[PDB]
Amino acid sequence: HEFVRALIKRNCHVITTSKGEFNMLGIHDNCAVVPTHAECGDSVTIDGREVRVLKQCILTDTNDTDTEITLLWLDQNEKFRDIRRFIPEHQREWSNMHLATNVTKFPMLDVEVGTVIPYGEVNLSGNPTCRLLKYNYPTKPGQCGGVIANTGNIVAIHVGGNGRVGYGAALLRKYFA
Repeated sequence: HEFVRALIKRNCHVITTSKGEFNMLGIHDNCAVVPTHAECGDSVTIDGREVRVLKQCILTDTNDTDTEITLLWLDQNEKFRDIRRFIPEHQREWSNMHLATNVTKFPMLDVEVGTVIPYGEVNLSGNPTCRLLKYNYPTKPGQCGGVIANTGNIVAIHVGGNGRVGYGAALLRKYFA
Protein backbone atom coordinates (compact mmCIF):
# COMPACT_ATOMS: atom_id res chain seq x y z
CA HIS A 1 0.00 0.00 0.00
CA GLU A 2 2.08 2.78 1.45
CA PHE A 3 4.53 -0.13 1.85
CA VAL A 4 4.47 -0.93 -1.88
CA ARG A 5 4.81 2.70 -2.98
CA ALA A 6 7.76 3.17 -0.62
CA LEU A 7 9.32 0.01 -2.08
CA ILE A 8 9.07 1.36 -5.64
CA LYS A 9 10.45 4.78 -4.63
CA ARG A 10 13.33 3.42 -2.55
CA ASN A 11 14.48 0.32 -4.45
CA CYS A 12 13.12 0.39 -8.03
CA HIS A 13 14.61 1.90 -11.19
CA VAL A 14 13.85 2.03 -14.90
CA ILE A 15 16.16 -0.29 -16.83
CA THR A 16 16.35 0.23 -20.59
CA THR A 17 17.61 -2.48 -22.95
CA SER A 18 17.06 -3.29 -26.60
CA LYS A 19 13.97 -5.16 -25.33
CA GLY A 20 12.47 -1.90 -24.03
CA GLU A 21 11.87 -0.49 -20.56
CA PHE A 22 11.66 -2.76 -17.51
CA ASN A 23 11.30 -2.27 -13.78
CA MET A 24 14.43 -3.18 -11.82
CA LEU A 25 14.00 -4.20 -8.17
CA GLY A 26 16.93 -3.68 -5.83
CA ILE A 27 17.16 -6.41 -3.19
CA HIS A 28 20.19 -5.61 -0.99
CA ASP A 29 23.68 -4.10 -1.23
CA ASN A 30 24.43 -3.69 -4.98
CA CYS A 31 22.28 -6.68 -6.06
CA ALA A 32 19.14 -6.15 -8.15
CA VAL A 33 16.68 -8.38 -9.96
CA VAL A 34 15.56 -8.02 -13.59
CA PRO A 35 13.63 -10.28 -15.92
CA THR A 36 15.96 -12.62 -17.80
CA HIS A 37 14.28 -11.79 -21.13
CA ALA A 38 15.33 -8.14 -20.76
CA GLU A 39 18.69 -9.53 -21.97
CA CYS A 40 20.86 -7.14 -19.97
CA GLY A 41 24.42 -6.68 -21.21
CA ASP A 42 27.71 -6.08 -19.45
CA SER A 43 26.46 -2.57 -18.81
CA VAL A 44 22.83 -1.58 -18.44
CA THR A 45 20.97 1.72 -18.74
CA ILE A 46 19.47 2.51 -15.32
CA ASP A 47 17.45 5.74 -14.99
CA GLY A 48 19.05 6.92 -18.23
CA ARG A 49 22.67 6.27 -17.21
CA GLU A 50 25.07 3.47 -18.11
CA VAL A 51 25.86 1.27 -15.10
CA ARG A 52 28.53 -1.43 -15.27
CA VAL A 53 27.39 -4.93 -14.30
CA LEU A 54 30.08 -6.57 -12.17
CA LYS A 55 28.38 -9.99 -12.30
CA GLN A 56 25.16 -11.39 -13.78
CA CYS A 57 23.47 -14.57 -12.50
CA ILE A 58 20.69 -16.11 -14.60
CA LEU A 59 18.74 -18.13 -12.06
CA THR A 60 17.66 -21.67 -12.87
CA ASP A 61 16.02 -24.51 -10.97
CA THR A 62 17.95 -27.74 -10.27
CA ASN A 63 16.98 -28.93 -13.77
CA ASP A 64 18.49 -25.83 -15.44
CA THR A 65 15.05 -24.43 -16.31
CA ASP A 66 14.88 -20.63 -16.42
CA THR A 67 13.17 -18.92 -13.51
CA GLU A 68 13.05 -15.73 -15.69
CA ILE A 69 14.93 -14.03 -12.82
CA THR A 70 18.39 -12.59 -13.42
CA LEU A 71 20.46 -11.09 -10.59
CA LEU A 72 22.62 -8.08 -11.43
CA TRP A 73 25.51 -7.08 -9.17
CA LEU A 74 26.02 -3.43 -10.06
CA ASP A 75 29.10 -1.21 -9.94
CA GLN A 76 27.56 1.52 -7.78
CA ASN A 77 28.18 3.13 -4.40
CA GLU A 78 24.52 3.06 -3.39
CA LYS A 79 23.23 0.22 -1.23
CA PHE A 80 19.68 -0.95 -1.76
CA ARG A 81 17.45 -1.10 1.27
CA ASP A 82 17.70 -4.74 2.30
CA ILE A 83 14.20 -6.12 1.63
CA ARG A 84 15.12 -9.81 1.97
CA ARG A 85 13.13 -10.22 5.20
CA PHE A 86 9.89 -9.61 3.22
CA ILE A 87 10.75 -12.15 0.51
CA PRO A 88 9.07 -15.53 1.21
CA GLU A 89 11.09 -18.67 1.81
CA HIS A 90 8.79 -20.92 -0.25
CA GLN A 91 6.11 -20.74 -2.90
CA ARG A 92 2.70 -20.07 -1.35
CA GLU A 93 -0.71 -18.66 -2.26
CA TRP A 94 -1.17 -14.95 -1.44
CA SER A 95 -4.33 -12.88 -1.27
CA ASN A 96 -4.84 -9.20 -2.08
CA MET A 97 -1.57 -8.78 -3.99
CA HIS A 98 -0.67 -5.72 -6.04
CA LEU A 99 1.37 -5.19 -9.19
CA ALA A 100 3.49 -2.03 -9.00
CA THR A 101 5.93 -0.61 -11.49
CA ASN A 102 7.26 2.73 -12.69
CA VAL A 103 7.85 3.00 -16.40
CA THR A 104 7.06 5.46 -19.19
CA LYS A 105 3.88 3.62 -20.24
CA PHE A 106 2.84 2.86 -16.65
CA PRO A 107 4.10 5.65 -14.43
CA MET A 108 3.85 4.89 -10.68
CA LEU A 109 1.36 2.14 -11.41
CA ASP A 110 -0.20 0.17 -8.58
CA VAL A 111 -3.04 -2.22 -9.37
CA GLU A 112 -4.62 -5.02 -7.36
CA VAL A 113 -4.07 -8.35 -9.11
CA GLY A 114 -5.87 -10.27 -6.37
CA THR A 115 -4.93 -13.81 -5.39
CA VAL A 116 -1.55 -15.15 -6.48
CA ILE A 117 -1.20 -18.93 -6.70
CA PRO A 118 1.82 -21.18 -7.32
CA TYR A 119 1.37 -22.43 -10.84
CA GLY A 120 4.49 -24.34 -11.84
CA GLU A 121 6.13 -24.42 -15.25
CA VAL A 122 4.79 -22.65 -18.35
CA ASN A 123 6.35 -22.08 -21.76
CA LEU A 124 6.63 -18.30 -22.18
CA SER A 125 7.39 -17.40 -25.82
CA GLY A 126 8.71 -20.90 -26.44
CA ASN A 127 11.00 -20.93 -23.38
CA PRO A 128 10.17 -23.25 -20.45
CA THR A 129 9.95 -21.16 -17.28
CA CYS A 130 9.61 -22.66 -13.80
CA ARG A 131 8.39 -21.54 -10.37
CA LEU A 132 5.76 -19.14 -11.74
CA LEU A 133 2.97 -17.61 -9.66
CA LYS A 134 -0.23 -16.82 -11.60
CA TYR A 135 -2.79 -14.05 -11.11
CA ASN A 136 -6.15 -13.51 -12.85
CA TYR A 137 -5.39 -10.01 -14.09
CA PRO A 138 -4.91 -8.83 -17.73
CA THR A 139 -1.36 -7.57 -17.38
CA LYS A 140 0.08 -5.70 -20.36
CA PRO A 141 3.34 -5.47 -22.31
CA GLY A 142 5.67 -3.01 -20.58
CA GLN A 143 4.78 -4.12 -17.04
CA CYS A 144 7.58 -6.70 -16.83
CA GLY A 145 9.79 -6.41 -13.78
CA GLY A 146 6.86 -4.91 -11.90
CA VAL A 147 6.81 -6.00 -8.30
CA ILE A 148 4.07 -8.36 -7.06
CA ALA A 149 3.55 -7.45 -3.41
CA ASN A 150 1.54 -6.08 -0.53
CA THR A 151 2.38 -4.87 2.98
CA GLY A 152 5.38 -6.89 4.18
CA ASN A 153 5.28 -9.50 1.39
CA ILE A 154 7.46 -9.15 -1.73
CA VAL A 155 6.55 -12.19 -3.69
CA ALA A 156 7.39 -12.03 -7.43
CA ILE A 157 8.44 -9.90 -10.37
CA HIS A 158 6.07 -9.80 -13.32
CA VAL A 159 7.46 -11.67 -16.33
CA GLY A 160 4.64 -12.58 -18.72
CA GLY A 161 0.98 -12.82 -19.61
CA ASN A 162 -1.51 -13.82 -22.29
CA GLY A 163 -4.01 -10.95 -22.23
CA ARG A 164 -6.09 -12.68 -19.56
CA VAL A 165 -3.67 -13.69 -16.76
CA GLY A 166 -0.22 -12.69 -15.56
CA TYR A 167 2.76 -14.85 -14.59
CA GLY A 168 5.25 -13.76 -11.95
CA ALA A 169 8.63 -15.33 -11.25
CA ALA A 170 8.59 -16.36 -7.59
CA LEU A 171 11.03 -14.44 -5.41
CA LEU A 172 12.51 -16.91 -2.90
CA ARG A 173 14.77 -15.79 -0.08
CA LYS A 174 17.43 -18.42 -0.83
CA TYR A 175 18.10 -16.66 -4.16
CA PHE A 176 19.55 -13.72 -2.21
CA ALA A 177 21.57 -15.38 0.58
